[PDB]
Amino acid sequence: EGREDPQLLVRVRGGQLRGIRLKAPGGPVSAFLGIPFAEPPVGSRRFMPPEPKRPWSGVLDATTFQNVCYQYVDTLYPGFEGTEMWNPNRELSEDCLYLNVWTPYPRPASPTPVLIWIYGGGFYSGAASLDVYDGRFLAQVEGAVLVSMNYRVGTFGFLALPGSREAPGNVGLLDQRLALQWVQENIAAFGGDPMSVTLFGESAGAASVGMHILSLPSRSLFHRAVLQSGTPNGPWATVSAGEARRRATLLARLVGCPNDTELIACLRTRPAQDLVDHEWHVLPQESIFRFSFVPVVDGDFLSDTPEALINTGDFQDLQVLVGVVKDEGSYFLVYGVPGFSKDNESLISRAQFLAGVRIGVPQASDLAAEAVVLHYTDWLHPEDPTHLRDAMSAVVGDHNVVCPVAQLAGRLAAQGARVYAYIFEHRASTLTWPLWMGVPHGYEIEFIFGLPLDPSLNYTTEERIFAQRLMKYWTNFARTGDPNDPRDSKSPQWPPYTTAAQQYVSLNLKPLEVRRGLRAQTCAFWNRFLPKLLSA
Amino acid sequence: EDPQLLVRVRGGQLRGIRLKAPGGPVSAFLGIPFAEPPVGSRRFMPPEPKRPWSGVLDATTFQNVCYQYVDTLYPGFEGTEMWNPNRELSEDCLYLNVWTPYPRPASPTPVLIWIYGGGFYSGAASLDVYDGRFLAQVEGAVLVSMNYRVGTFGFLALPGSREAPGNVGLLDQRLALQWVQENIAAFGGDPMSVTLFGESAGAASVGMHILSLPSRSLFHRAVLQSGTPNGPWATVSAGEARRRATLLARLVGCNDTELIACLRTRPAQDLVDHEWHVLPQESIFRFSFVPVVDGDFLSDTPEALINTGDFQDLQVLVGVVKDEGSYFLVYGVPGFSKDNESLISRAQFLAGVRIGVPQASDLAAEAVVLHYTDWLHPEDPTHLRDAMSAVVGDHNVVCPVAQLAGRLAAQGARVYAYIFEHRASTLTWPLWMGVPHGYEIEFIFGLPLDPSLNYTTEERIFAQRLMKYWTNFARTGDPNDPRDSKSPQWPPYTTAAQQYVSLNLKPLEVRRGLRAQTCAFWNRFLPKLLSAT
Ligand SMILES: *[C@@H]1O[C@H](CO)[C@@H](O)[C@H](O)[C@H]1NC(C)=O
Ligand SMILES: *[C@@H]1O[C@H](CO)[C@@H](O)[C@H](O)[C@H]1NC(C)=O
Repeated sequence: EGREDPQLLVRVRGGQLRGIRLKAPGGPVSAFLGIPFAEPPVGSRRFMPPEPKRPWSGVLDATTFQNVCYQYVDTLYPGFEGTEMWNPNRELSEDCLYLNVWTPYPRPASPTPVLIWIYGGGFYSGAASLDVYDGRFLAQVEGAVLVSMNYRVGTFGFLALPGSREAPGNVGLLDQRLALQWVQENIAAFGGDPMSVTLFGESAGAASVGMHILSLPSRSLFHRAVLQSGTPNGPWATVSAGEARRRATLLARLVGCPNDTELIACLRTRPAQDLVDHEWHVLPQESIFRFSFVPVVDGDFLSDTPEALINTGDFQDLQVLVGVVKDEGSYFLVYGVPGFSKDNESLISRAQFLAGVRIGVPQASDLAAEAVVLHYTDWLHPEDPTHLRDAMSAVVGDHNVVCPVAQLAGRLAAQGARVYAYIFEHRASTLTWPLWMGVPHGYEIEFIFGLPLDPSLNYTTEERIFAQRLMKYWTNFARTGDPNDPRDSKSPQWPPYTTAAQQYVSLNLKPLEVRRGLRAQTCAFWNRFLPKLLSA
Repeated sequence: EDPQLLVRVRGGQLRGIRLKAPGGPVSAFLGIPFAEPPVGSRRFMPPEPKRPWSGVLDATTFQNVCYQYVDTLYPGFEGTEMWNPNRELSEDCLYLNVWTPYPRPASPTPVLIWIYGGGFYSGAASLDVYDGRFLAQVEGAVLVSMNYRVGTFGFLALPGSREAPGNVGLLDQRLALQWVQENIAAFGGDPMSVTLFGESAGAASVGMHILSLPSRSLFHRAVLQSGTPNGPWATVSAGEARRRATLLARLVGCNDTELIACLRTRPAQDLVDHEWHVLPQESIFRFSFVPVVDGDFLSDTPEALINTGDFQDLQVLVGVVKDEGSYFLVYGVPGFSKDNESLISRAQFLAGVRIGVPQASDLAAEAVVLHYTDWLHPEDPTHLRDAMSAVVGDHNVVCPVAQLAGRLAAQGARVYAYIFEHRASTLTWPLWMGVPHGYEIEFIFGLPLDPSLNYTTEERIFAQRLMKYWTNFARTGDPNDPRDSKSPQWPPYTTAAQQYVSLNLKPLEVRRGLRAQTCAFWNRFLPKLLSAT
């Protein structure tokens, strides 16, 4: 060293780092990108729990995003911004366990609350390096220290032969936990406060955050949690040991690998792409919003089902922010339900609605399905194509996200957690998905990370103010366990969600509005009746 | 003597009586026999036509009420007593009543025929709320009402037997309708324009006549107030009728011929003493002896008949009151009383549902509770009380009515539908009951026009409007006035638009969908559920 920027040089447990000075609209920030936090999970380590990164020598360059974890790449709409913004933006590799850090420039004087982002992508995809996850705005405007980590996805992350030593399951979550430990040990070197760590994540990332809440070894590695449109409970976030063993065994067959040791050994000789090419082929039914390789109820990371754990856990010491977007279901319809397309209005028939329900509620017997159809039919207009379209969207959204969220918020509150709840209702003026899809899941993220503050992205002035509000809510919550601004009582307040009053707020361009009951009547159907109905 | 009061019918001559109506006199012919007394060995048997009589038969007075259970829950309370027999009880009760304007109509006048309710176990055509003088004087209508056998005397059935074939109470009704065809012209009535209207069990009877071919040549239009032939209480199967009858016989000390012989030796009150004891479950809004699917009067179940019937050239007026269910809760459901607010616990709500839906499995009862619970206020006493009322009224009346309305409309009938929402200022039931079942009748019969009954001026005006709808419907099959050119019009109920109107003090308001989401639950989902169990 000698001529370099002295303010970009930092040591962590494994060695010296060189970061980069990024420009944000309001000033510079410090970024440390591609920090390895584990031994590369390759070769004989595929499917294995991660091991801490062995110290390196010299100054590791941390100025560029590293490899993204090997994964399926979406090709439904080739060249379309709405899909490609989620696609991997670095080389695919099994050597992918790296994390990223953004901090104020210069680094903060006093220790600073830390935000840790966990991406979604259905546990089969995702990357911490995507543009929508750019931590530079939160770091500059709110002074936050922001960490995001890559974690293994798909088979590499979640293929399990439960009980085995060579593929114990949930290693993708163990990747996440290793990164949380990394933060505890090392974040102070960046000016971050290890005694104030908030997890936040969207979709499968949100479910992941929920896993960490429910798994005892993770509990001492964070203090607060934000869950955006996802939950550890619900029909897609976990599988039984039995089902995971079935899926892993089937996948092995599909790639030529017919004792768990011998089988896993043969899978470890397969090229990564061969696994990805067959991953989607092991699902039990024709479905949407179901993923082949996800966290497994192993009796270890997860001592029991998330449902049982949220129903009996003690959460007196927890502060949780949760919420949903207005149209959780619309996105998935074009990926599997006949009649739906992003290029037309997707007006479907009654027949297509019934068929859609069987695909969107794949575990339902004929009776349960009919119950769903009867509940969601508008009997004043049972054949109106526009209603059926919107009803299909509501079915998929309610079943997979809104009602699992409503359940989680309710159980957490009842058991001593401080819960704050929202529904996000603003549609980005820059959205490229059609208008009928409303506010699809994933499209609040860019507002929470403050992308509209970047002039070049052509958001509205109103959207830039809105984005600032949201960043202020999230970082206030990070700091205090309370999204409300202390030095501001004039603005309307965000009350805690309680079982008695079930209050939550609308997040849009208009000031905070307090509402009661998260789809209360409908979620009673999904969360109380349907389980009893499927028991017959 | 007054020649306006002297009439010759096929059986001989009658003397009626001139009655005072607020706006003028009417001719009343009360207590006209239309059958041989169904006594002794005629008990449980089909009625026979009345034999000719000599001289002038005095028809200036109401005849006896059919032998029936008499309610004693609230002794001396108007809200219950107003439904109790106001004449002596007798198995000798097959008489009918006729009101005409005074003088007798110059031209043949549409006839309205009232069939009372009473759960098929009670009722009488002589009740003050069924007084026909108002419709006769004001709308110039000819009004007929008959007594028909109720309880065991009218509906005890051993299916396939000669001496208790079932449904004889409905045959009583049919004989009266036949009598009207043969005789009503002598009163200035038009036999080619006969409208049946009835309430609750009466409405369900009207419905039966719609579904029974021999009845169809005896009327042209129908009004069904808060009752239907379909639904869970109006009919029993042949197997269940047989069961209840043999249980009753065992309870009073008795092959079919001998069984029914011994029953016929039993004093009337002995049968009534036990009739409420043959029900298969602890229930409310369920009745021991009701019409039976005999494969004769009813060739098949009402549902099967409404599903396949052809109903063109039929016009129907159907409706419900705002709170069909509130009445019955005080008769069975714990926690409910007319003497307090009846604010129930959640546990009491679950208990009430098993009573109010006695046929429901555990799963089905759970579905009902989950559907009617207000999950924003799941434990609020006021909500649970009002939900209990709703469960009972929806299950037994509102959703059966919606099903009938939809089936008739789909299969060619002209249907008009209403909900009645005005609560009488004179009502003596507590406020929480709202507008209970039965309390639209006084308005339709035009009782508020009687100054001494202390109704309000607005209620008088209202009564007049209802009398117009009903008689316009009798005249034409369409409740709308052909002369009035002022909106809003009462549109026909259809399966597509599902339009109905609200009957209250405000002008007609058109609404779409009769509790359509909730009735889909009852009419479409539950039967798949109780089936799979
Ligand atoms: C929309 O387009 C898709 C394929 O392009 C098609 O399957 C679907 O039927 C269309 N829907 C409508 C309402 O046109
Ligand atoms: C923003 O709008 C300008 C209009 O001149 C256009 O040139 C630019 O490409 C747009 N950028 C984005 C990211 O949409």
